[PDB]
Amino acid sequence: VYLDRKLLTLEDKELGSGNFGTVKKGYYQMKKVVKTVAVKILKPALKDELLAEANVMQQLDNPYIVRMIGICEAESWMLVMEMAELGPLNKYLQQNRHVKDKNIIELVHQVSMGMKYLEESNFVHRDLAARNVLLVTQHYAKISDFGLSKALRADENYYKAPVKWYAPECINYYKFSSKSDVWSFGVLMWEAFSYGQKPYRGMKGSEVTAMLEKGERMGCPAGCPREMYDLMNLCWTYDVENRPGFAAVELRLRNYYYD
Ligand SMILES: Cc1nn(-c2ccnc(Nc3ccc4c(c3)c(Cl)c(C)n4C)n2)cc1CN1CC(O)C1
Repeated sequence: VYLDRKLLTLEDKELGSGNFGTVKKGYYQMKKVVKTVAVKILKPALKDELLAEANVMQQLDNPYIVRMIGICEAESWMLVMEMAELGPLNKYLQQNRHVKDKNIIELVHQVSMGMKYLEESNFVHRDLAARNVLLVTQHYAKISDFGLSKALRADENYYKAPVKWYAPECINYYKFSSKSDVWSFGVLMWEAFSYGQKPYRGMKGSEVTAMLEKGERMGCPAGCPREMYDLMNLCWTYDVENRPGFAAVELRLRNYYYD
């Protein structure tokens, strides 16, 4: 959990940047072989979110969730994770048109299995999007970025407190469930089959909220398998209670994939 800083080496250069700061390729020395890692460096509000983020990742063990090596307190605080070489799913699918829909069907199904696991563990992601999926190989996808994630209380199915990936009940009533993540996964799927395209192009959050309360949804992407588009619309059920959970979505994706 707490790593030695002399057994970790970084690059000078980063991979990307947000508000938290930089993400960097690095090399952690293990019992005897080195392992290639992605390290989230921090440029005490922000410090506390990181230790929370690592806390979520600590309790999660699934092949489709990014794996955490540990935390390193040195210089700046550092979250050290298993490296997923190909990186984000959107910038990739942007830069790789040739990727056949069967590949994308496989890739988003791995996510749904990942999210199914998360639902069963009663954790809410609250940030599920193409950008926050990473690729180990072209046929191995993992869910990343648990910075906004929450462990649900044993006695409730929602946390009470990015608008384009958010379920309507998240906007109006501030409630975040696995069902609201199912909505996000809907948008994630749209992005995937649109090859990394931004959802609701050139619309402000309130225009998106307007459209949805009219019972309108995003149009089917160019060349998207038809059954997969029906799934996006079911994922985007306005009513929380008739919207499917992740087991239900994972089932369809599996069934249609071997078809
Ligand atoms: C919390 C976190 N973990 N993590 C990460 C973990 C394991 N491997 C990798 N490998 C990896 C590999 C390549 C990457 C990137 C990341 C990024 Cl970021 C970019 C822009 N490229 C090109 N990255 C990346 C993040 C932050 N980003 C929010 C999403 O856009 C990803």
